[PDB]
Amino acid sequence: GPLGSPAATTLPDGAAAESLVESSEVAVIGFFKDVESDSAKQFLQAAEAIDDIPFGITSNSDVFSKYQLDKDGVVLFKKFDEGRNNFEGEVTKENLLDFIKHNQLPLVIEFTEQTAPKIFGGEIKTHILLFLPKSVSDYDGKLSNFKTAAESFKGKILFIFIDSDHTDNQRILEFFGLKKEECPAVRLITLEEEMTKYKPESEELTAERITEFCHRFLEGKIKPHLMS
Repeated sequence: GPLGSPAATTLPDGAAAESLVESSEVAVIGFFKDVESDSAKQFLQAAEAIDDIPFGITSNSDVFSKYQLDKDGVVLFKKFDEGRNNFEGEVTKENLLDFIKHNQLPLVIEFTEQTAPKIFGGEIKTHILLFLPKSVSDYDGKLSNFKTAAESFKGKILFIFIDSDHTDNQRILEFFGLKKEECPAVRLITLEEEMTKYKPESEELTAERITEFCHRFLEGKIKPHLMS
């Protein structure tokens, strides 16, 4: 019965490393000298618990040199964005699963049929939504600005963008109770103790608008919900 293989892929060389990657858009590798330690085992049980993103491991000296390292440590590989995210230090199955799932996705994500489910999850997090009309033409510019702002608040909030989709996004508009007056705007969403949405108001500048919203929130401001 040709079937059944470890969720974690260990490559004693770079060549084997790239192989596992090509077999998966995004993958995370961990450097462990003595996998015999209870830590290493915990990391394994975790990688298996979640098959969302394949995990790999390495302990060869040749590998560390390639990445300019001389000590253990795990790092996540991604197509875009950072590409590599070295874990702080604490090796935990639960804490690792979160970092992986939270790092498995880009700093920003466009609203789409696939994004709908990807959002429902996250597990209590703060993310802002930006409504963009066409999006085309300003992709490079907007992206460059988004990344900058995202990196500044990386690990605290994720900036998402929504495509006007005046056609397929019809249902979405209904939920927000918006019609004809369906013009560009910025909306922020929070997650922790409840599911509350934030609607825009004043008109400033692209980044200044989004960055201004976050600041207000972290400034210990009041809850949005509606207008008083």
